[PDB]
Amino acid sequence: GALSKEILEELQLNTKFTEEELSSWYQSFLKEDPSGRITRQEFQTIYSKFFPEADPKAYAQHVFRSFDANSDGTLDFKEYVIALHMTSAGKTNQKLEWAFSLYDVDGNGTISKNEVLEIVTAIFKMISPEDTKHLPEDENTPEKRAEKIWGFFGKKDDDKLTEKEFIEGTLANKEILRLIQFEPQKVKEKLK
Ligand SMILES: [Ca+2]
Repeated sequence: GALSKEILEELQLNTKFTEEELSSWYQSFLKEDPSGRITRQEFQTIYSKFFPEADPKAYAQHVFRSFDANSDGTLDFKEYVIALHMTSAGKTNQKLEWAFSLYDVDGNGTISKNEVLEIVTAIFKMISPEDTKHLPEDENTPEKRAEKIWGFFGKKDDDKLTEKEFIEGTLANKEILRLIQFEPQKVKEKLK
């Protein structure tokens, strides 16, 4: 029941659901997954089903990991609902702390150049083959996009990017926001 309250607590104005609606979704969730827990592979299946034009396995794995920096174990209903909101609802700039957790692949508290490339590659694979030709030349491969992000942050190859700086840059430089953007529809849309 009151798992819905803590979901609302953590999404706040990001929510697309009332407490009653979340409880309804939860009861349906329990019919299909009675433990109230979903594994990474079950989570990946949701994205595979709903992004048929793409190759969403890596993306879904990184989103799952954003909760804990762990590929093992499960998400509960709260984390599952929050995950779907992060990928698919609301405004990117209301998600910046979560975005830091997405990009900090190993969970060590800072983002490295390789981590940016890993996440940018996973997001890139969410784009349909048809759409990637609308990409600007200097943003049309994962390497180009990740290096542009790293350059906008003023970083050398072995530098570390902190949460403070990530939040600042993603707020202030709209090119950084556009390039780190992780919601597939928003990448698609801005492209078009
Ligand atoms: Ca890291």
